[PDB]
Amino acid sequence: SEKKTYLETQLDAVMINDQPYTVIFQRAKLKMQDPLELEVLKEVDPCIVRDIDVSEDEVKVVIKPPSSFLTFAAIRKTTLLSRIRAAIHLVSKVKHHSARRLIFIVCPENLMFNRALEPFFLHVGVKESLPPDEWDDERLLREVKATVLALTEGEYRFDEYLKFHETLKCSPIAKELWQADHLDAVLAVLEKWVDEEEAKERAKVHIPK
Ligand SMILES: [Cl-]
Ligand code: NA
Repeated sequence: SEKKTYLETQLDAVMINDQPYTVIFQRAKLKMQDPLELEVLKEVDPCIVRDIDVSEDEVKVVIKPPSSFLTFAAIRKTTLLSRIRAAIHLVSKVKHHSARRLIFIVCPENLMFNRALEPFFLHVGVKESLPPDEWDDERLLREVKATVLALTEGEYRFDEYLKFHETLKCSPIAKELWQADHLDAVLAVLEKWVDEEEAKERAKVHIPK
């Protein structure tokens, strides 16, 4: 019937709407003490508006990106070269922790893109308050690898790359990406890839010869 998505499962929350994005958490299940801890969510990024309602039993976040932002599946339709550049910007955005209590969960359902293929997150956690509510660099690294493979290689869904990559049809650069030790080595693998792919696209505007 209705399976919960990776986001839903990791947040233990319900996506009740996608127009506009709306996430519903049970207050009883949160580490949140003072609802004021969630005010930081008003200050994630100037493009995407987030309205927060802390009621006696639930916390509701309503997330409204600009109407001209592109979904993950829209970027998946662009050129390989373009998708790898997008993936580089993603890895560059999450490479570090926030100093302002914000914690990032990376998956295709949680991302939208601006006109310059800059990624933005929809839902963001708050340390010790709202899931994801703790750092876990390993979890973030795996999500990023799966999300980047889903965007670039794109021969499987995010969940399948995430969950199952040791059992599926691994490609050479993909293999390099899973292999990578940390986000910087993910970024190095991508950089050699975008160079390779840029040389290929350029060859298409010269006629040898
Ligand atoms: Cl050229
Ligand atoms: Na750590």
